[PDB]
Amino acid sequence: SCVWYGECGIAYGDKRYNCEYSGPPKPLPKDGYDLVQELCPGFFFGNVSLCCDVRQLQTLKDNLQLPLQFLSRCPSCFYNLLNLFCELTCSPRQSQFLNVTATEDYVDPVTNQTKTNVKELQYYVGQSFANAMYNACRDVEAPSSNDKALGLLCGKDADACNATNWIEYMFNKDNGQAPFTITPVFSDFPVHGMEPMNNATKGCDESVDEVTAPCSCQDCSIVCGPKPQPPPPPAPWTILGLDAMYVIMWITYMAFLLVFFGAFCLRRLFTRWGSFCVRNPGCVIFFSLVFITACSSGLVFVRVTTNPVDLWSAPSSQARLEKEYFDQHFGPFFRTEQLIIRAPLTDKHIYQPYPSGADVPFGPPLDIQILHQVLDLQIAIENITASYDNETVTLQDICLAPLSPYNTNCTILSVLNYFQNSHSVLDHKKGDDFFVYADYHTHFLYCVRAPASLNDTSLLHDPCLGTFGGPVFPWLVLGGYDDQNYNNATALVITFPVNNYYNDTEKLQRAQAWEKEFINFVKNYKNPNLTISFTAERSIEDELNRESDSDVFTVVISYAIMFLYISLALGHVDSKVSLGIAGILIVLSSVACSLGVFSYIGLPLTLIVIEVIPFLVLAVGVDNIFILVQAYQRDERLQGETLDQQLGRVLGEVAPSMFLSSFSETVAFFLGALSVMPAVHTFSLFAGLAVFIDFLLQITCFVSLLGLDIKRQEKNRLDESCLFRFFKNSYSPLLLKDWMRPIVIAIFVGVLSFSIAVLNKVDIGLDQSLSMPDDSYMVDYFKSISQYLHAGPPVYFVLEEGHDYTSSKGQNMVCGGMGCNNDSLVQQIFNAAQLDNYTRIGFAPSSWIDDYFDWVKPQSSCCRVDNITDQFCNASVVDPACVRCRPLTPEGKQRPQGGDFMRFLPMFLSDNPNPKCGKGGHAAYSSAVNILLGHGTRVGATYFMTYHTVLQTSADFIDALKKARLIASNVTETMGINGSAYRVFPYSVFYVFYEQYLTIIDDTIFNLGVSLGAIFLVTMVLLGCELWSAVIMCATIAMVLVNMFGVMWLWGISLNAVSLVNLVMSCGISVEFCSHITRAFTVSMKGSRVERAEEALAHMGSSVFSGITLTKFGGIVVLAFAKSQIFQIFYFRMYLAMVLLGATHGLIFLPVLLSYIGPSV
Ligand SMILES: CC[C@H](C)n1ncn(-c2ccc(N3CCN(c4ccc(OC[C@H]5CO[C@](Cn6cncn6)(c6ccc(Cl)cc6Cl)O5)cc4)CC3)c(Br)c2)c1=O
Ligand SMILES: *[C@@H]1O[C@H](CO)[C@@H](O[C@@H]2O[C@H](CO)[C@@H](O)[C@H](O[C@H]3O[C@H](CO)[C@@H](O)[C@H](O)[C@@H]3O)[C@H]2NC(C)=O)[C@H](O)[C@H]1NC(C)=O
Ligand SMILES: *[C@@H]1O[C@H](CO)[C@@H](O[C@@H]2O[C@H](CO)[C@@H](O)[C@H](O)[C@H]2NC(C)=O)[C@H](O)[C@H]1NC(C)=O
Ligand SMILES: *[C@@H]1O[C@H](CO)[C@@H](O)[C@H](O)[C@H]1NC(C)=O
Ligand SMILES: *[C@@H]1O[C@H](CO)[C@@H](O)[C@H](O)[C@H]1NC(C)=O
Ligand SMILES: *[C@@H]1O[C@H](CO)[C@@H](O)[C@H](O)[C@H]1NC(C)=O
Ligand SMILES: *[C@@H]1O[C@H](CO)[C@@H](O)[C@H](O)[C@H]1NC(C)=O
Ligand SMILES: *[C@@H]1O[C@H](CO)[C@@H](O)[C@H](O)[C@H]1NC(C)=O
Ligand SMILES: *[C@@H]1O[C@H](CO)[C@@H](O)[C@H](O)[C@H]1NC(C)=O
Ligand SMILES: *[C@@H]1O[C@H](CO)[C@@H](O)[C@H](O)[C@H]1NC(C)=O
Ligand SMILES: *[C@@H]1O[C@H](CO)[C@@H](O)[C@H](O)[C@H]1NC(C)=O
Repeated sequence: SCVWYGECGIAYGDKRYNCEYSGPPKPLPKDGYDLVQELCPGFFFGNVSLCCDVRQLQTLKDNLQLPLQFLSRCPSCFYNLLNLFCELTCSPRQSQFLNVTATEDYVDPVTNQTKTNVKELQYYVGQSFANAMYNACRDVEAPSSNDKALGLLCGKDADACNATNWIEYMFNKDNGQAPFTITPVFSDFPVHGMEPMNNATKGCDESVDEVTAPCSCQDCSIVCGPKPQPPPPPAPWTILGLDAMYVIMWITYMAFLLVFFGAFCLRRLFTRWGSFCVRNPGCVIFFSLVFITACSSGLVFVRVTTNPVDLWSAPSSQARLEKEYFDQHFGPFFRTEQLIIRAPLTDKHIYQPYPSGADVPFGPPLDIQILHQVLDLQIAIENITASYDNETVTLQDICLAPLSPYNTNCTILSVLNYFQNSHSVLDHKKGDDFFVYADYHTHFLYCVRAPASLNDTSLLHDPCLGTFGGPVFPWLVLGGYDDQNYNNATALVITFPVNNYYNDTEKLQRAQAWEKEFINFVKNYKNPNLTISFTAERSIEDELNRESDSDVFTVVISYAIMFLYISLALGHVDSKVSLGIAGILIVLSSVACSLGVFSYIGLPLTLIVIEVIPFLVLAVGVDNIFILVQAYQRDERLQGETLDQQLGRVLGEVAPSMFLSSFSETVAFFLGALSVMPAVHTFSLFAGLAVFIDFLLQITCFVSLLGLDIKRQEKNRLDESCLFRFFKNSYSPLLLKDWMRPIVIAIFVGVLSFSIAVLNKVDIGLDQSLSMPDDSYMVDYFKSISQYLHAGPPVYFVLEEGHDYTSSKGQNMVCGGMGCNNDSLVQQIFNAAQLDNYTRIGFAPSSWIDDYFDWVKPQSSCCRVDNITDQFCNASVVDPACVRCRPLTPEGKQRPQGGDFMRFLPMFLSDNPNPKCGKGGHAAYSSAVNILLGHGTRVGATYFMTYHTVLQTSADFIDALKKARLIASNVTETMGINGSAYRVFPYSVFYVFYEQYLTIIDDTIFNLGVSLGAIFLVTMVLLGCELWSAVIMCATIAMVLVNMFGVMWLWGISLNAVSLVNLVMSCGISVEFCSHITRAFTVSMKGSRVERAEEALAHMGSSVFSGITLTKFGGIVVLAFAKSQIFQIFYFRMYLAMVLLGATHGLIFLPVLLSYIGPSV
């Protein structure tokens, strides 16, 4: 039996009384079921006769509105007090825990029948129920603050208000919700024929249903595990120099015993060529120019060069295989247009809130006297137009709108997009001139805790959601905050996203035409308030083509010195001048011809090779000239033979040595063109063919016109073993004495023992910020970005077509929370989020599959399907005769299983954010999931957008890649797929530019090793016999490039593809200093090997040393007027540490080994 019923007259305003009626319960109306099912679901079962009507519940839901405004966070905490009020409104047990003390009469103006108001009663309640409620609801965090939600509802300090006094305060009429006081009796036992309410409860740790998730420990920190820390650092410093400083000690012992050991076919085939070349040098010169000019006229047909940024991965590589999934499926990745704002002039600020005292410091840049000027600049940038094809272009035609056909507010991720980018909304001062209750400070403080919630709970009714319909995040907007709270902000971030659409080409430069005006405006700007830095994602590329056009003058003068040196260095007033200039025209045309061939073939000429190859072909091609003509000058003419037979003899002498040096490295490059890195793949083709066609040109063109020079010097008019043989005959023998031969082997094995030591500390990855001019705005940006932001580039985890999404497991593989499996996708993203320094992934996954379930949840009151045609009624329409989507049934409260799931899905995808509902799907998930029509319906690819931490250096990017791929493959195998039909590969903007660095250490051990293996093989073909003649070459070519790895560390040079092409250069140029001494050693008619080497030194070695000084003096001219930094950091020190380290181990070290293990016939 119940105590009262109905609604008696007014106490004051809207607050009414109840009417006394101590009889049987009343069968509820049919239309009242929709309220009682939502409010008191623990009563609607079996018989429906309770002691309430619809009007009590109608006013009662209005009475407890503010508890729903505060206690919407944890549903279980609200559920406990909801159980209390249900029992107070219409329990059938009201005769058991209620005793009415005061009763008043009442007169009705309408019906005139004398009724009875309910004045005052006693509520017998369980004490343990209050304790359970308090223990479950003590730690509920209030919105826009770090205090308790009870504090606003206790009417006092939150820490001192107990369960008991708070329930008294809730029952009190002073607060302004309850009509009159309800006197409680806090007991746990039957006292004098009463049965107090001890109805069952559930604490905030425990859920009431499956769909109701356990209240996450931001508001109930009773039972959640601590922030875990499984970074185990592995152990370095094991093999430092234990096998370096104690391996050379055996060298200083084996080489020390020698200190104590004292105690006792082709000439016939080149002479015959050289004969014909000298007999008729009229036609053979004509057959050179025609063949060149024919093969060097195809360049003008193509001459194409590739300068996008993505030229650093092969189009069949895995990176671009992943990237080219985004042309058909869900479009491109959007560019950014970042613009960082900060103010050093403005000082700190302190805010003091009104009702409670919890002062909060605001940083410099977010004060109103700055924010007006920030908004001025903000609105000024959207008033920027450019011209394409002589038509105007504005921002709205290029920037994306996440929901486009409804409205076309362009997207801006400014902080002022919390304030909807307006002036009048800023200064909503609520209150009198004396004090202010609510301002932009508290609104800003509320709008950072929940960026999706439209209607703010403050005095204001300002939407927090962005102007473009999408939630502006606190991640992408603020900078230099102390990692949790955003009130200490010191840098504003402005972002203008814009489309790409790769399959189109006519509307990309359309956008770049705007972006140049964007830069042109932001550069030409003056402001004493604040300092700015900016970045367009075209401007990462523009600075390369700006900076690269600043070292044309430095280097043409570098080649001029090499052009002048060839004149001076031939002879001993009748020196060889003209043929030096002719010899330049050979190599300068040879390299042009080699580019002209492959131009017609169709391979694009990169910016790497264009300056690297004219060093190579010159530095190799001229060393043919310096050896040949000096070998001619060191020969004397015989008694009975003319110049023809002389040149044939000396050609047959020298040329078979030279043929090896040409044909070895040439073939070494074309058998080192099998790597797939497209900077080194495109180099070796040119590097091989240029020197190939060069060597085929000196044998044709150069030697034929030497006779003309001898004819010219026979006439003794213009257009003797004296120069170095005096020097080398004095310099040579002191090396090969017993006095110095242990020293120069001990030092130059010591440097190998030094170079083998620090190979562990070989530096990997190019630094991004060491490729810019120092005076640029970009270097200022790369200083800023590493200093302020906490959320770098986004990453997408794309799951391909093939997965179910209908059956339970279909959900459970991608499911997240609400009583679900702990090995799912978004769960594993969420587990890796806290371990940001371990695995470089910043923050929450923010998926659609969980939000969709909240949208299709029966208590949403969001979606309404039409009664007759199944058309989607809008959430903000009057709703006259269209019905709920999911029938409000306990079996129906679960997530959908059949095709109704995918039947309801497109209506979610076509929903704008309405105030009565949540955000919907079409705001931020319109491009998220692909729909496919056929076999009913089907769903395509899904991606879960999350953000990486701030990344600054080369180590960070590759560290992010490895662990992103680890996470993907970890969940792939755990997900339990049949075959390799679909993966969960990650994607970002930069996973093409840093895939090659993942496998740089593998392919170089292939590439240089195979090139080195080519030097082993072809010399066996060229030298015929003598294995030990080729092994000693292979050893010295190995030992020079390990010292090249040594000098990488010694200066601090990275191991990028830009350095790898100039590293494989060493394999091609070091053989030049090795063959011309080895052939000279293997054929020499002396018995004893000691004096045999001096022949090889004095006859060939001097002319080799004469051919290093041009590149030696071509080095000094680079640094003497060095302008750029990228050219100075790789392409200076590599050449210097290649010439001065190759020539050292070539013509000083090697003869000493030839005096030790010198073979003979
Ligand atoms: C976040 C990732 C981000 C996207 N990212 N990461 C790495 N990179 C990147 C991309 C490309 C590059 N490159 C690599 C090669 N760079 C380079 C550096 C020096 C370098 O020598 C300077 C050369 C040359 O020609 C000239 C001038 N010229 C004249 N006509 C055409 N050009 C030149 C000079 C002498 C002679 Cl005889 C002939 C020439 Cl053609 O000056 C030539 C090229 C040029 C720049 C770099 Br470094 C980094 C990025 O963009
Ligand atoms: C970063 O933001 C936090 C937000 O809490 C700042 O902490 C607050 O610092 C200011 C200055 O002290 C105050 O608002 C407040 O400190 C006050 O707390 C005591 C409590 O009894 C009070 O008596 C004093 O008036 C004192 O000023 C801090 N707030 C809290 C909740 O602790 C923090 O200082 C900011 N960081 C920096 C570097 O400024
Ligand atoms: C985004 O679009 C909404 C409308 O869908 C804009 O709201 C109104 O815009 C008009 C100007 O078109 C202005 O009077 C106000 O800004 C809004 N009206 C009212 C009554 O307040 C909104 O301005 C758009 N956002 C931006 C940044 O332009
Ligand atoms: C900026 O807006 C003002 C007012 O609408 C207008 O006079 C001016 O022409 C605009 N600027 C440009 C570059 O179009
Ligand atoms: C360019 O556009 C302007 C105005 O839109 C017009 O007057 C002019 O004739 C155009 N010029 C050309 C070459 O199309
Ligand atoms: C926000 O909620 C309050 C609660 O009373 C209401 O007055 C106001 O109209 C709501 N705002 C909007 C924009 O509907
Ligand atoms: C910012 O500069 C403007 C220039 O008109 C000036 O009016 C304003 O006082 C400056 N701000 C501050 C905080 O001094
Ligand atoms: C997931 O939960 C089950 C049941 O509690 C447990 O056996 C399993 O170890 C959990 N998974 C992981 C990865 O710990
Ligand atoms: C992890 O990195 C963050 C940078 O966002 C830093 O604040 C924090 O100190 C790091 N964690 C540890 C344990 O050092
Ligand atoms: C809601 O639906 C009605 C149906 O006529 C439509 O007029 C209105 O534009 C819709 N609102 C939104 C925000 O899509
Ligand atoms: C919905 O349709 C059914 C049958 O088509 C009908 O009985 C019912 O009255 C309709 N509901 C409304 C609100 O018109």
